[PDB]
Amino acid sequence: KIELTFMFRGQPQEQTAYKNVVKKFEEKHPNVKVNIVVTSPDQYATKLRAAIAGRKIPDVFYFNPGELRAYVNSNVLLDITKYVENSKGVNLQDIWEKGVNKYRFDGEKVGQGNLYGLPKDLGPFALGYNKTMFEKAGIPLPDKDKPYTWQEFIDVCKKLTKDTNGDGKLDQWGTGLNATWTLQGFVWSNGADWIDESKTKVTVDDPKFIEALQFFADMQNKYKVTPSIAEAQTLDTYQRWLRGQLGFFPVGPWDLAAFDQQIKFEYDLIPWPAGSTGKPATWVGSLGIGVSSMTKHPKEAVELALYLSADPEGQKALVDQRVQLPNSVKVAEEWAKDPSIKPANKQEFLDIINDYGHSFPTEYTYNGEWYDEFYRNLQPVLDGKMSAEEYVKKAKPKMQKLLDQAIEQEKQASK
Ligand SMILES: OC[C@@H]1O[C@@H](OC[C@@H]2O[C@@H](OC[C@@H]3O[C@@H](OC[C@@H]4O[C@@H](O)[C@H](O)[C@H]4O)[C@H](O)[C@H]3O)[C@H](O)[C@H]2O)[C@H](O)[C@H]1O
Ligand SMILES: [Ca+2]
Repeated sequence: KIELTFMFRGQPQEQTAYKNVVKKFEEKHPNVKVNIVVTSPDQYATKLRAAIAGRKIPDVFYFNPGELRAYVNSNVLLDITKYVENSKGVNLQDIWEKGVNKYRFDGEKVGQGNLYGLPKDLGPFALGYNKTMFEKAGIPLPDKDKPYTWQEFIDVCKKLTKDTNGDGKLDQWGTGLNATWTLQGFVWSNGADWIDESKTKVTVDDPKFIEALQFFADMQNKYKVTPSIAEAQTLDTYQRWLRGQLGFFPVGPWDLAAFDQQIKFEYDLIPWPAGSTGKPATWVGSLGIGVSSMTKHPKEAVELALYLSADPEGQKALVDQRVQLPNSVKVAEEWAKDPSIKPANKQEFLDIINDYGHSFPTEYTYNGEWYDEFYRNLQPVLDGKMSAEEYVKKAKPKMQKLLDQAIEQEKQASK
């Protein structure tokens, strides 16, 4: 009798997993029908923005924690606090506190007060290595606790870069990192950030930031421990990792199902190499599951959001289908200890959540345009056509203008 629209995003294996779990929800609530709108991750923001602009908002949807305040200000997200309190069987205190608090807002600050969404997951972005390749090369395995230095990391990456079939041409590389998702840990571990502590000033022109960015670009262009520009164009580094051509590549929990299907070599997780702080760093991701402020069926919509985020049966299905780690802290701790489930050091995911994972800088700002500007024109640096020092000096005032505007627009939208 009652229809809900659920909008979300995912890689192919995520789409399959959530479609399955939505069917499980529909089996449990035979009166509720769920209509699915799903996109690829890169197409999502545009589609959701269009839907909000038209005020034709899906009943339940994924959203970016960095938009929480903006969404509250424009009355996009329903206050779901009472629906959550009033539903027996769920105790949000069993869920990662860092996850739940990203979607609390008390009228002035994020992290406390009323619930405007539920955490899809936490998404620690670990470093993986190809154990098969190491062992075939006779290189000592990485330590599971002690981070490589940047020099040590390049040194092993060079040893792994070789012509393995003796035809004259390199066919195996140390790594092939995507700056969009892996530059953060190098910047952070080098004691830098995109913005200052107050989150109001752009700081990409910090010598430590420049050093990190230049080191990143140098992996491809100077140290030559990656496929060439043209080789990455031919087949991207994610695909080359799947095919066993790369010694190191990141791993998120959402990758696990895809890796189960496609990766034939043995791989495991380690800390990221550490810069000047000697402490590894990476990001912990998250998406919120929100309910439309204008939903005609708030009780059921929240029941869907709860089934995906906190319900032990919905959660067990998602974890079983290998697209995320348990939202329940206890289930997660037990999961990590089970040696029948690989990677062997999946504990690293929890260490990231608990110890050395950070949030994306845009989670602290009212919108992310200032940060999108940094990446928009980054490619000449990565391709060795422009120095990191020259780019950040050019980008900084453009980023700063956009960040100032976000700060002002917050002031005007919250009145
Ligand atoms: O190209 C290969 C692909 O890229 C790498 O993954 C990067 C992206 O992760 C996938 O999405 C996973 C979701 O994102 C996580 O949150 C990250 C950010 O944190 C918040 O600030 C933002 O809202 C959110 O964007 C979340 O925990 C997780 O569900 C996406 O498909 C990839 O583009 C990997 O190397 C490989 O999968
Ligand atoms: Ca060869």
